Amino acid sequence: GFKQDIATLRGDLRTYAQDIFLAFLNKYPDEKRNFKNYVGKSDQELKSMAKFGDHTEKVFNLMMEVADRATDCVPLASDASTLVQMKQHSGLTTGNFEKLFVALVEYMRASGQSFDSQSWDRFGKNLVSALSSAGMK
Ligand code: HEM
Ligand SMILES: Oc1ccc(Br)cc1Br
Repeated sequence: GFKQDIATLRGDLRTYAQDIFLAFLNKYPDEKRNFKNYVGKSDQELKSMAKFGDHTEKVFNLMMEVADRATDCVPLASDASTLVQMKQHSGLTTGNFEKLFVALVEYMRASGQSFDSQSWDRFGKNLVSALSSAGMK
């Protein structure tokens, strides 16, 4: 289930972070315009950039922290607020986050591992609602 998934993901955090972020950019290429440092670079090029490894690790680590603090896939309002107020998130809307979770859920279903993809879908939906309540457009 959801808690075990956090353990699986945290166990190989960088690899899963890179794979999910790439699944997201592959599914939604226009989203890459938010990441100027990664434009025009192949997957192997990105995986060779310490900047890409560091960014994806730290993003995914915070996502696992938020997931771990949730109760039955309902995140803390304060975690949503952190995400809304981050300067690096200026201009984004709930749609960007919904697309991330669409790609995340799709990745999990295609992986062949036993992720609880329905719980991650619900966690994403609850997090998006929390992001809107905390003021995200
Ligand atoms: C649960 C979802 C998310 C979490 C937990 C999260 C967390 C973070 C964290 C911790 C950072 C700082 C990482 C660093 O040091 O570079 C960051 C930066 C950033 N995030 Fe998010 N993020 C999420 C979703 C998104 C989405 C959906 C987008 C846009 C599609 C986005 C766009 C960005 C950008 C543009 C930066 C700055 C990149 C940079 O400075 O190099 N994030 N995010
Ligand atoms: O910028 C990102 C890095 C890692 C992940 Br997983 C998702 C996003 Br959006």
